[PDB]
Amino acid sequence: KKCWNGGRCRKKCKENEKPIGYCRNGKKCCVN
Repeated sequence: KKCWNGGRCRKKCKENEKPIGYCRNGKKCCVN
């Protein structure tokens, strides 16, 4: 369930990161 374009998984999107994909307990893949 790894993210894309080097993004990460969080209920929020890292500094200036766009919400994408899906992840556990609500957390999604925010692709930077």
